[PDB]
Amino acid sequence: RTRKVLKEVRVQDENNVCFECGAFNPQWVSVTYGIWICLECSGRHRGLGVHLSFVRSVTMDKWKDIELEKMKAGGNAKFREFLESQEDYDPCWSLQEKYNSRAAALFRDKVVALAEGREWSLESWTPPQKKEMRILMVGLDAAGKTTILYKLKLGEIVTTIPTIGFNVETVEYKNISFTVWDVGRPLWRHYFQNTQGLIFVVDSNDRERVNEAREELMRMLAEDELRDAVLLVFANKQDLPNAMNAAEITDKLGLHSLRHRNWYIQATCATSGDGLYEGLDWLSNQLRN
Amino acid sequence: RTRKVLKEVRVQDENNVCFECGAFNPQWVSVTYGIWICLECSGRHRGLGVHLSFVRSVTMDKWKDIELEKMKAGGNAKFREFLESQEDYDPCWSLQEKYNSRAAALFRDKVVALAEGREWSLESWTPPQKKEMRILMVGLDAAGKTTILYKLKLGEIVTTIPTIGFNVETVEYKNISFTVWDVGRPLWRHYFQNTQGLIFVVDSNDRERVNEAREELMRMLAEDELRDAVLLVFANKQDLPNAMNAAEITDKLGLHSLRHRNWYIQATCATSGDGLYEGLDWLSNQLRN
Ligand SMILES: Nc1nc2c(ncn2[C@@H]2O[C@H](COP(=O)(O)OP(=O)(O)O)[C@@H](O)[C@H]2O)c(=O)[nH]1
Ligand SMILES: Nc1nc2c(ncn2[C@@H]2O[C@H](COP(=O)(O)OP(=O)(O)O)[C@@H](O)[C@H]2O)c(=O)[nH]1
Ligand SMILES: [Zn+2]
Ligand SMILES: [Zn+2]
Repeated sequence: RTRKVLKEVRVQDENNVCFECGAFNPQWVSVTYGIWICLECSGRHRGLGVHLSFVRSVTMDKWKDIELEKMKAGGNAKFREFLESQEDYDPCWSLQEKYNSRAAALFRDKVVALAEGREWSLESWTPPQKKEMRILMVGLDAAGKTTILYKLKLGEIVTTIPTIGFNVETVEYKNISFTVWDVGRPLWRHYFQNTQGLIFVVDSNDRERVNEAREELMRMLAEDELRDAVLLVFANKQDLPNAMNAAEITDKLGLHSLRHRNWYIQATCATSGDGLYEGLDWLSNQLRN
Repeated sequence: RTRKVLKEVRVQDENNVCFECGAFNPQWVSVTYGIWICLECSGRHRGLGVHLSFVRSVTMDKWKDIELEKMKAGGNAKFREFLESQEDYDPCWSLQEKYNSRAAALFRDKVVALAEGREWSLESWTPPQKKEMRILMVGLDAAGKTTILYKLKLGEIVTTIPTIGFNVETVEYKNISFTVWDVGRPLWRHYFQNTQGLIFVVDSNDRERVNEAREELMRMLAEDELRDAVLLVFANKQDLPNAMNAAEITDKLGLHSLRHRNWYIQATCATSGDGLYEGLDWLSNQLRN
């Protein structure tokens, strides 16, 4: 019964790709929403709690008829389209707050109702809660941000395209969220709301584009929602022979002209990881205040 | 305080490698035993329970002096050497039973005692509990077992060398454990104890070594601890043009001569995954009995 049913269900909606990360052919599910997730995302999902997400294996696990009925009632496109048609919806939600949301609680109930063969009413929940926060890691392309993100070893790197041209790489651990994108525009503001820290990555060896990076950092610091954000500058690629030193970059970026902002420049090499943890400890400590 | 201390501690013991999988430079720990684990293993470890394993990030997390004192008291080689000097020790333990063990409960307590600056007495625990079981996946080298193991998408593939020459690849989900090694000898018996199912993978296109595979399968079926194990034969690489059909392999292996044993031959292609789930469903259903 199970196999025939699951094989039939994955052919429907956008069930052939992971609901969270887009990874092809997910062999895991969250019965709770009838959604299909990859093995990596299934791990993140187990952490949410059995009440919030009931994770099962498509390969081998104990199945109940109600659980298969829930899979039929749910769906990847269904949950996506439902969430998108909600007041409380945030496309910048971290996994933790996406599942703590009222829009999630409603679909949980719709899935439960339709699996029981009941008619469901949208007309007939207090979400739980420093608090949920973002660490924005931006700079020009080729600065070494993906390298830094990977080196952190804090989790799975999730690529998202919320809009055309806009490529977002994101990592999550508990309430901390590291968001990465290239600079050099209105959807960015949504990410700024929770931003407590701004990491500006500069290629210390790219002498040509140093003024472009300075223009972009100033454009960022001019943002109203970023006012109280702590700034960490990673003067990266210090390993290179003709690279500018941290004292040179501090000048070329005009960091000493900044007032009413905790800032710190850190000379790093992202490929070796030298300076990455020292720069991060500073930020982590500033964020503790 | 935290950083200086952790940097100092990883230089000690075999802390530069993951305690479970051997992956280089682990950026996660289990404070509970003062052990260093990779991000993938940290996920498996979180699942064990906060009482059994308290998982923290070396990159960024909330640290207490006692937690750092626990890291000092514990260690990768310390926990390994302690476990190895115990009566209840099993090198074939699944993560779940390794941490449910009395030898684990004792080291938890030694770590707690020494971190508190107390003297510890080895002289001064009921482990919890179908039950814990193994699915043995063997065959000749190049049969396509690593391919099958990976395709299952049931978890992290963990390579272990319990003895010289003996290479073991293992995957775990809840109580089910998939153990893989090449055939073609006395440490094998330890793995047989929990074995409920035996998967014999044969390269359907290797006409030269088909009799070698038959000799090895019969050698296996002659094992006393494997008597009641259900046998699934994967006649793999059926995609190849000059491959032998399942009816040909059933004969060449002498499967119809077998009595008092549930057996099933499944024609598969591991690279595409065709037949892998159908063959597994049969086993999973037989194991339900
Ligand atoms: N020499 C050197 N190369 C680096 C460093 N960091 C990144 N790279 C290289 O810079 C390029 C851009 O890295 P990437 O992380 O993809 O930059 P991103 O576009 O900001 O994400 C890749 O070739 C990197 O390996 C570094 O610290 N030193
Ligand atoms: N054509 C084909 N090649 C396969 C199949 N399964 C495995 N292979 C290839 O067989 C070789 C051995 O695979 P591997 O899983 O490492 O075999 P193992 O030594 O039993 O672990 C690799 O080149 C595989 O990609 C299959 O079903 N069809
Ligand atoms: Zn995923
Ligand atoms: Zn590991």
